[PDB]
Amino acid sequence: ATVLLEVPFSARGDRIPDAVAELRTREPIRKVRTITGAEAWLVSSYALCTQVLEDRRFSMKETAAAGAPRLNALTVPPEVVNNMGNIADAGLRKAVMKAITPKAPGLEQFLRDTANSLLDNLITEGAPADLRNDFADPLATALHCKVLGIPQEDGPKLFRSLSIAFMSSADPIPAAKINWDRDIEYMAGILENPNITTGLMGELSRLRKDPAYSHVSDELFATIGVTFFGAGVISTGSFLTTALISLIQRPQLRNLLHEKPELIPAGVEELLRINLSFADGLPRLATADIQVGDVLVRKGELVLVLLEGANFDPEHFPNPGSIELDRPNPTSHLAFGRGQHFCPGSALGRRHAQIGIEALLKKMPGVDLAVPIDQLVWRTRFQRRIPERLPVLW
Ligand code: HEM
Ligand SMILES: Nc1n[nH]c(-c2ccc(O)cc2O)c1-c1ccc(O)cc1
Ligand SMILES: Nc1n[nH]c(-c2ccc(O)cc2O)c1-c1ccc(O)cc1
Repeated sequence: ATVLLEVPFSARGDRIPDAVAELRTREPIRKVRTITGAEAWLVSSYALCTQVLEDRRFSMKETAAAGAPRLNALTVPPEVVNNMGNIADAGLRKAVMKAITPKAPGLEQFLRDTANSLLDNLITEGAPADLRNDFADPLATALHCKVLGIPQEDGPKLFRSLSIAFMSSADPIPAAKINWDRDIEYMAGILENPNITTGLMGELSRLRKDPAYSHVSDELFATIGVTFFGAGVISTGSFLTTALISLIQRPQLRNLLHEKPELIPAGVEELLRINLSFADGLPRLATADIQVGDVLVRKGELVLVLLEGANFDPEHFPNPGSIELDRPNPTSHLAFGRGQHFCPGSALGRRHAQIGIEALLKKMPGVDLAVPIDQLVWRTRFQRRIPERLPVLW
């Protein structure tokens, strides 16, 4: 005898476990146990994944209900699991979206300049360099301080909350509350700071004083700042880092994108498709009894949407493990989710990767890992898959 299959299978972000393809072929929805001891339904085919994500009766918000089967412990207040809902209800969705587009004036040039500066600093210091801690993460942090309108010097201290805030823990985390409360107090100060007049925080600070938003809570405005900084920085930093590993281990691609950088957007889209950055399925709570494949999911049950299950499905993406720049369905992957909760930062995330990769390939065309790949240390019990260091030479 053995215990029910447990998730996640592996914290390694450089290879997909063979088990995923066996699950998808034999039982594309099947029961698993999460780190809390709860049972869940693990969905691993493209067809089923999309079904769940496009059916709002599979609820994000209700994942936070008391007594529900849980993937992990909350690290935020329960109302924040409905953060986009709350933003929408307060009439802030359009404003938020306008603030976090990469099309803002000078923002792409800021990204380019910062990428180049970080890489020049590595080149000056000499190999080996750490491309996570000294490239991808500072580039993500700088980008988000600019997007928010907050001082660049405040980036590092906000960033130091993230190794805890994005944990995927069986139990509540005392440090996550200490850092949340501190970060909310910082964003509440920024809304009262007259020097802050640009970016998402400058726009929220104006809307706060506009009569049409007078009944929006000060808690919501501060929470938008904290959440969009942390979600953006973790997601862009982790995605770039793991895409950089995928590129380093494909020199033929690395060399084609060096030689024809116009193919960088198509390459980033494929890097998005194969990316293993999300460590867990996306959770949803069934709010009705709903047939999914061969399983009738019951009201109150937890469903986990495995992005890599969808994104490696050979029925949808033939030769799924290959990076193919000419696919007919290139953006139809689920790297940014699907449906009501589709990533609001998708365009920003794509541009951060594109510019980071362009900059790196121009400055370090001979980039390679400086350790054998098996020596990378994968962060455990986290909402992302990430190596703790990414040592490279060039
Ligand atoms: C490559 C970069 C990124 C990836 C791969 C990514 C991926 C995702 C995915 C998969 C979801 C859907 C979660 C779900 O349905 O349960 C999502 C949601 C979210 N993303 Fe991103 N994201 C990235 C960048 C960003 C950026 C740059 C921001 C903000 C500056 C951001 C903010 C958020 C927020 C706030 C949500 C929650 C939306 C909701 O609840 O409706 N993301 N992201
Ligand atoms: N899923 C999450 N885990 N941790 C967070 C989070 C974000 C910022 C932060 O400072 C603390 C966090 O716990 C989130 C979060 C939750 C909702 C949201 O719209 C964006 C991010
Ligand atoms: N308001 C709630 N408090 N706790 C729950 C809950 C959720 C899932 C479960 O399996 C058991 C519960 O009591 C709910 C809830 C919320 C929505 C729903 O469709 C079913 C139950």
